[PDB]
Amino acid sequence: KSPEELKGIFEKYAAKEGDPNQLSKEELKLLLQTEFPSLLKGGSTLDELFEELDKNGDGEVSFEEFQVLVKKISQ
Repeated sequence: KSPEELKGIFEKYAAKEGDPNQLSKEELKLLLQTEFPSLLKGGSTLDELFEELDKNGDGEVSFEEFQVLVKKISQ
């Protein structure tokens, strides 16, 4: 992965729902399962993770909010 690849996959997935800039809980779950099947679990539920990421509580994880996911997987 890399910022470019992450943005690419993010956008590619996102595009099927909400808006290319925003991964819905569903689209997020699809991405997560594809890219990070293990890490997505970690020690929390999809709901908890989703909430943690979408701090803004708009309904989707924006590319901005997704940086938290990037940070988590990096760490």
